[PDB]
Amino acid sequence: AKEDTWAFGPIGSPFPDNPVKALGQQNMYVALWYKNGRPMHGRAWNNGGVIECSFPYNKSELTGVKDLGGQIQVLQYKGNHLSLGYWYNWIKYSDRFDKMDKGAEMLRCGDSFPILWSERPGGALLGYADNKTEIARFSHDGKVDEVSGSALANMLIIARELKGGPPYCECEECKSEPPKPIVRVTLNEWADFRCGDPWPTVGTPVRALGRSLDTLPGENPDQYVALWYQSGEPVMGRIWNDGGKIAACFGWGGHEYRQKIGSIQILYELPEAIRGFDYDWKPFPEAAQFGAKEWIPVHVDHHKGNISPAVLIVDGKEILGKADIRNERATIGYGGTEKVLVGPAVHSCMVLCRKAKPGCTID
Ligand SMILES: [Zn+2]
Repeated sequence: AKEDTWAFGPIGSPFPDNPVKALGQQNMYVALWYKNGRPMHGRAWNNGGVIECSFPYNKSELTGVKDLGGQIQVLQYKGNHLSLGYWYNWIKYSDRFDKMDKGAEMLRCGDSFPILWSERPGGALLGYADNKTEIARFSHDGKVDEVSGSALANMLIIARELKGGPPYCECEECKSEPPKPIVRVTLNEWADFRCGDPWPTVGTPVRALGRSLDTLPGENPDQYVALWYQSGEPVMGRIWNDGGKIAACFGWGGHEYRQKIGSIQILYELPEAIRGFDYDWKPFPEAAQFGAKEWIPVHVDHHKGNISPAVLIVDGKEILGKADIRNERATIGYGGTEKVLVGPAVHSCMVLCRKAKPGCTID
């Protein structure tokens, strides 16, 4: 087995290839920093296409290049278990002994290991636990939490699994193995890429309306769903394949963003056999009936409004951008600005929704 890769993470620049997310979290990645040779884990996130991060130290939250220096590291998982000898599995902290006895190795750097407080009211936080003191620390809001004892039991830590592949692996060895019962996937699959990277080969991006658009002047007819962040706010927008390279456009804060976009997340449609839901684009009034829990808009949640992918009709043309269904607003980046629709004007939007398969439950 290769050792873990902690990839180079210059603060204020885009993420490295294949960063490892905190399980289940939209914009939270496993991160590592050192002070005087001593490792500690923390968290990184995307803001405006680049790395921001937070670590607990000296009972303070350190976030700056001035607190931290110019670079941290972000856990990377590039390749698969055939070339690496391991895959990462998130387990309950209380299960670590059983897991180690079955042959798993716990991810660690010195005495520090990542720990995810998944069920924390108001949102998960990723922090670190100290092997010697068994205290977990989490940095946020300029403060540090410290938690120990039984409150750790259901928090999640990373195990390296040294045998086989992960549950949905499609490498030739896993493909040839005798099938095992799976839970179908109920989380939307989002892949990390930087704008200007080569077009994705590892999955199937989700195309506006499932077809070429009759779109606006200067836009590519084949537009696909992507997520970016501005000031901690989720922004859905569009990517297209520009000469083999990812190109993107987002609208937010009254502006259009078409360059220096950096790190984005691309939505993938999983293989039908492993997914617990199907996608389709639905008229806004149908999409708004999410309460029935039949077709539910794809959404990333934020306190200012939850944001969904949406094709708008502008000047009689179709164009991929974003909508807040509950607040009846929808926008695109276009023409050097953010074009905004509200109220009844959003009812013509087509919203990306998903519907749970029988036996499955989604939100
Ligand atoms: Zn495999």
